[PDB]
Amino acid sequence: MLLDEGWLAEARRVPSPHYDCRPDDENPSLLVVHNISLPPGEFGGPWIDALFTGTIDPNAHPYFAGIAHLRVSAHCLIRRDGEIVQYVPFDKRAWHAGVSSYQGRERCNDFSIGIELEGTDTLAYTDAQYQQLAAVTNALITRYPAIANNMTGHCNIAPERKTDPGPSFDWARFRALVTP
Ligand SMILES: [Zn+2]
Repeated sequence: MLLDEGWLAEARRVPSPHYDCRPDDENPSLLVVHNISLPPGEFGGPWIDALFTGTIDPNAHPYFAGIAHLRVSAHCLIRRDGEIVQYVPFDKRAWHAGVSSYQGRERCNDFSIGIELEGTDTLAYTDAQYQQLAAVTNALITRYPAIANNMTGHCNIAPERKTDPGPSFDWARFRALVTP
């Protein structure tokens, strides 16, 4: 599917304040796969959208207090039913990696795009999510050729800090649907 001025043509647009420029206005070359669930283990709620736009209610759930002090964001979320939500245009810097490193290069926010799958490290992701993530990645690949050769997990760039997307993420099934 197509890209429209840095946005997904087939995604809900949820413009977050949480973003800034990529240095040198560099084109992103890496894809970083994440997972997220709020509160942990639960799906469907409004909390992901809120955390990413800086408006989560610290008090809504015991878990949220901690993350309110956070200022994070991703480019896209793909929900359990496959719904795609976008928060940042791809040309811009979302705040999804944190302290990280790929192939010698730190600060992966700089040169990566970050896509989250609603889910956990130990729960299976859905058929919709596999199809949708593939769609999106094929899109990016058309735009940024280099991403074909650079696709990783948050756990792979922040080892012993992050575990997402976990053993649950079937890299076999995912590559298969990519660069068709
Ligand atoms: Zn992550």
